[PDB]
Amino acid sequence: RAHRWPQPLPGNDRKIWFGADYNPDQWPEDVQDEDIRLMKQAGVNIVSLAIFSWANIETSDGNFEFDWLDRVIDKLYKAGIAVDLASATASPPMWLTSAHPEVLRRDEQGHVIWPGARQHWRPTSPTFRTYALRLCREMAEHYKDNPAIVSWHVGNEYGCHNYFDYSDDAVQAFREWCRDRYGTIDKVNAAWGTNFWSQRLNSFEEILPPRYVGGEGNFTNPGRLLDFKHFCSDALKEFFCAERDVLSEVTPNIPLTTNFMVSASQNTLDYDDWAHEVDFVSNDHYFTPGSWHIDELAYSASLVDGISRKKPWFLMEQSTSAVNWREINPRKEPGELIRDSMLHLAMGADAICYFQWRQSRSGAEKFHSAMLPLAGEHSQIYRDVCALGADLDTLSDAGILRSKLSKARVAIVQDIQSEWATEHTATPTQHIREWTEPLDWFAAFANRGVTADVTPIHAQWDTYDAVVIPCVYLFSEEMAERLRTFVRNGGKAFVTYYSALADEHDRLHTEGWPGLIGDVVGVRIEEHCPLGTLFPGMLDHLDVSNGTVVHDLADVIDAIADDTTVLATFEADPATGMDGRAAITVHPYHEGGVAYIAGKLGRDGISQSLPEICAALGFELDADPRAGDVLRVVREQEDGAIFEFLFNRTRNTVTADRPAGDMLICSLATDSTDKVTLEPNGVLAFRR
Amino acid sequence: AHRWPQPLPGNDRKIWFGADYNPDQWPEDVQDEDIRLMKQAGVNIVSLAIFSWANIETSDGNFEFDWLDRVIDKLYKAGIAVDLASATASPPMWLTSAHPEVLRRDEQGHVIWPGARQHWRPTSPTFRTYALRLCREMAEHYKDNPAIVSWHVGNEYGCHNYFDYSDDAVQAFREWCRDRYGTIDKVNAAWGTNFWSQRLNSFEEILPPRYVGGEGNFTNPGRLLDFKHFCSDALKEFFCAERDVLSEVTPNIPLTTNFMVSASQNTLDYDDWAHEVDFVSNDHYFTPGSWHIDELAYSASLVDGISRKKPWFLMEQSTSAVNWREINPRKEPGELIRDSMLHLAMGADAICYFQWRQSRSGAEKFHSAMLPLAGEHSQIYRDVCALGADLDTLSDAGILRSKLSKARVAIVQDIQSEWATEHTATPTQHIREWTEPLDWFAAFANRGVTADVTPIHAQWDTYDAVVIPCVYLFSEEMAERLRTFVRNGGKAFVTYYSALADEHDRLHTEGWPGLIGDVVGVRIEEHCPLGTLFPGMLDHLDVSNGTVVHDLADVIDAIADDTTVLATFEADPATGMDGRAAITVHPYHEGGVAYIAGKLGRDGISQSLPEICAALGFELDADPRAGDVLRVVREQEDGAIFEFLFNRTRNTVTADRPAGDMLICSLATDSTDKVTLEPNGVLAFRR
Ligand SMILES: OC[C@H]1O[C@@H](O)[C@H](O)[C@@H](O)[C@H]1O
Ligand SMILES: OC[C@H]1O[C@@H](O)[C@H](O)[C@@H](O)[C@H]1O
Ligand SMILES: [Zn+2]
Repeated sequence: RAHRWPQPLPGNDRKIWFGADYNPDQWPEDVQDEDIRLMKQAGVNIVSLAIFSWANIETSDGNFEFDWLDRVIDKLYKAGIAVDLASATASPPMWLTSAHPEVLRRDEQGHVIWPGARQHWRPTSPTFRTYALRLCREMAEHYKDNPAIVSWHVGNEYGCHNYFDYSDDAVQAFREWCRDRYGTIDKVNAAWGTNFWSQRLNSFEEILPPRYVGGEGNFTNPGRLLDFKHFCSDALKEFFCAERDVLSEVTPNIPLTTNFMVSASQNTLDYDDWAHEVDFVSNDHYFTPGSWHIDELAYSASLVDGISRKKPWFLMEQSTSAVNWREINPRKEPGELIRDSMLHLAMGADAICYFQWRQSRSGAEKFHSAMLPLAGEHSQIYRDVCALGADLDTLSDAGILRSKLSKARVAIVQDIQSEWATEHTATPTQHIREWTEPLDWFAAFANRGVTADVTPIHAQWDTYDAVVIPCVYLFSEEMAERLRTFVRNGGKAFVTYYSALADEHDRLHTEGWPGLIGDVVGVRIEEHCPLGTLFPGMLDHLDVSNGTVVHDLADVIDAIADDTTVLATFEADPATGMDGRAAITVHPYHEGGVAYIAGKLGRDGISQSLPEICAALGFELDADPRAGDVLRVVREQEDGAIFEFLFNRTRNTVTADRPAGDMLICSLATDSTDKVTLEPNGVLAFRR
Repeated sequence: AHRWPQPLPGNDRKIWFGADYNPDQWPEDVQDEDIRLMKQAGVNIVSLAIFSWANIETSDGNFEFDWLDRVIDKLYKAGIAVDLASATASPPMWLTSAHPEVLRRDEQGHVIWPGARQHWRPTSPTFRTYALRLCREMAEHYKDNPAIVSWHVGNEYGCHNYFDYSDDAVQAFREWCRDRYGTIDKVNAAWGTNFWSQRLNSFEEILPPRYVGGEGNFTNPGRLLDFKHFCSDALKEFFCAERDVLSEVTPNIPLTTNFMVSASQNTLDYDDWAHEVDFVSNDHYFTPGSWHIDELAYSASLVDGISRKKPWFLMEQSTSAVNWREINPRKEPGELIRDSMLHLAMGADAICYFQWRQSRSGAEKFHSAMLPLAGEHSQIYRDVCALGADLDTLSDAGILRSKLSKARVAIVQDIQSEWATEHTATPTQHIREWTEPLDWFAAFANRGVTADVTPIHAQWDTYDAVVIPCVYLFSEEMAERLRTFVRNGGKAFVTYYSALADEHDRLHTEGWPGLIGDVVGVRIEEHCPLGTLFPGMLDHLDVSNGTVVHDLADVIDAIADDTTVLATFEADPATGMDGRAAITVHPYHEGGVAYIAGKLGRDGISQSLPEICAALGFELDADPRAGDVLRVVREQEDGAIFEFLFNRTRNTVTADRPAGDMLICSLATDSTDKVTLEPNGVLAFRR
């Protein structure tokens, strides 16, 4: 679609948007003036409202009431505050689920999903779609050409709860999805391997979604499962498009977005694909507690930018402190509030918003942090939040808008479909999923002072000096060609275990692994060597000769090309048949460029190997560990203005080479004329 | 309205001592040996027919009493009283087969089938009909039979069937809400149903909290709280109906039902049920390991608490192993007698076991009894006979109707707060209310102080000191009670996770503790949960006095000017916790408030207690030995004092001898100077 960013309200300029989900309909209206006074003081200029306000709008069937929403929207507009307005179709009222219990989702075992939480609806319910499009229309009509509304928030995190439906509506939809994608039943049969275990289909009507097949010790069809995960994503996407189609039909000036859930571990929605149906990309992200906090946020924001194809994106949600939804919910430390928002910013967001504005007293999210805590305006959270708005106006005025995150030296390929494939319960080990490997390489590259671009698989990683292929389990013929070309012409590639095992339908490649691509990699593998502690005396690690250690899984490399060089070998009990086998290799292919990594090494084993491997490939690398102490993230204007952010990645005070330019921002950090000083959780930004 | 069961025609008053008794599982030719062996053991009551429904109403509407008459006659002739059940605990196969609509449904709509017990819907009109009929039939048939000294109505209501989601549950829960709230808006307002489009147009839209999709999903916290309240109230209404039918036909016979008070029990509101029984009776089974002693003393204290210090009846406990855990350990030598003495010392006037004769078959076949499968030549039967003897001695020494003395400190227990801390969207699933009171009780025991565990509506505000441990719900009134208690000179220990929400689970605003910050002197803007969920997570916080907080800590932002800080957190500065306040004490008029800003554990509390108490002005022996023996004291109106001493340790201990006559000793040695207890020993004196 074409890129349409939300624009300012009639009269004032373009700013970094800074706001929050806002839910006045959970408080007495008399609170709305205080809300707005405190927003202004904070630097807040947009809020998103009505996201789950369905049952306070269509108060009963066919009956729409807009007064309370009309009143508060008026107060916000008069205050200079924009409205990112929802469809309010995210979750239905009790009256509707009562009259039509047929809209309720069904899990793999046919359990009914009742109301009492949210999103208890079947994505492909014809009835739910009807009520829903009606509300979308009603809303669009009523706020047509109301000028406070600068954009639409259609629904809410589609599929967060209702990805997997197994109801009769879903059965019907998965059938037709399969007909539309495969054409003939023979082709479905051939993609799924249905001659195995007498699963062969006589017709499209015989096809079932992968409902319960009896638990542990039972193994559902993997190809059918892969496709079903694909269908689920597309079913929700289709629903979204029908809703957006209705909203811009009535108010075509207003750009539409929906809020994604990009994080290192998200493993449902195919968001690179969804991104093709939004005027701008916006994301919800919540910090991962502990050591992974920083690298995993950077990773996710980088990825978002990747899906955005380096266009500006909108951080719709993140948290000021604790979430509510983990089994343990830690608070943020001093500085992390500001520093996290800065990271999202540095990775290309032109907007920064939280869930939520005012902490709820009751309901299931009552313990989720907000900008204004229950403790009230005399709280450290609110003080930090005010500081943030202030820094975001500063950045706006220095002119950062619409600058793009710069092109890294190395692309790290992330691939959701591979993630799905690696999820089957009959793989060589359940201890290996695709999602962790890209994250480790990103963390490892941060350790050596190189900030990578996380890039989805259909993006242009083949225009980078180097790419990481980390457990890209599905390799199609085309994917194989793309990598072969990238390497022929001087590309340098890092390829790992669990890469290129199967075609795109989860049919394993023959003649040895990596499949399709073995000529380029220079390595041949006849089987895996999974490792663990399931049973007493099991082989549970493999030492590597460079002083690292592999866990969970290793490849058994049988032969290498004559021009393949071994950098590292496994060191083990000879009887294991792994002693002296190749663990890390590098192999020339024309002008490039391939290192193969035959096991899971983790952030730190990757990171400790990285120097010897980069040297072998001709990738310049700082070999000093200090090099990773600060993470440097850069945005570039076409006019040549450069915004460089520095972040302490460690738990001790650090000193960095000061960039040239003007200091725009500082949190837990000290500028000097020579060198720059950051405390833990501290951030700096300069314009050059 | 306290009615204790009385002796049979002719007998004197004795500590009751018996067991569940189930002759309907054996050939009648075994009964004379049962009774014989009972007499040798000192047994003077049995409870029978508790699950004998299918052997009484053998088929629909057919009631048969001959076997029960025969055995009750042998028992009567032998001098053994009968605590007779309604036998309505669990229905026959013919009933559930004819009427499968009585069957419970779990949150996912699963039928709960027969094959175990208590598979019934609490609010099944059909089942209620059958049960109340049987109740009547029993009552009719044993009207004015002098063998029957009491009624055992049903059995452990809600042990299995607390949570029903059937249509009967759906309907009753509506009506329960209609009645508790009046108008649908008061509901909407209690539950915060404007969040996530939950707002209700009517009562007919209210549903019980059935499955909303497992992990990653979060049901309405107020609706869940109230549903837990409802589940307890539904079973209670049912019990009252059963007892009403019984006491109407035989009004002279006192009625009870058996509770399951233990540290971690978390369903029935028992303090609330205690209002519908003629005497309070409890089932308790030991917690294996270290916690064996303190967790029994705590549970028994709490039952007395619920009884408002009136005598209570230990209906069930075990001689050795239970059957129902994943590992079922046996009791060690001495624990059988010592355990019964702990319950006695905490105010019980009856001591009975599950069960009399170990079963050869059925699901409880490996559950221990008084007469083991090994037979009469067993260590368990030998100890039982000794216990029987000890209890006759104590009856003769005049212990009956003595009350447990008023301790210096009350420890507040609150089932409704436990229900609240159970919701899956709290700061951490690692914190529940129940553990904390238990830690403080154990902690005082470590310092030679025996506390009274008290439910929230009991009179803790008449003690020198009260403990408020994870009392997450504070109503306005609760807040006023505490304020008054401290103003008028009471001293209070308050912890983290206290006073977060009103009674509807709605968070207090303006900072925590809510409502009560004027009295506590501390202001908290958010929590700092700790754990190991993810690598590098903050998983503990040292405290400056040498203890350690785990699981959860409060972030104390400000303290009142007259607040004194006793200990601070010590952390990595980047955490924003280093040097923060961890234990504080604060004057409020004539009391009296110490704040403990995290989970310390038994040992952390115990190690801090001296300093806290000194600052509060509560005398405390600073020596660790002080907790080597637990002293529990019962007092007669006439001035008689019964003092029991118990070894809490695993090595021999020596204590000051009480004055008076020595009544009982197990694994212990009276001397004229000082007393000697072995591991697991108990001693008793009258003074
Ligand atoms: O952390 C909680 C938040 O998670 C967001 O992704 C969701 O869209 C918000 O409504 C809120 O639920
Ligand atoms: O410990 C085993 C016992 O548990 C009791 O609570 C129950 O009422 C008895 O019948 C038996 O099941
Ligand atoms: Zn089920």
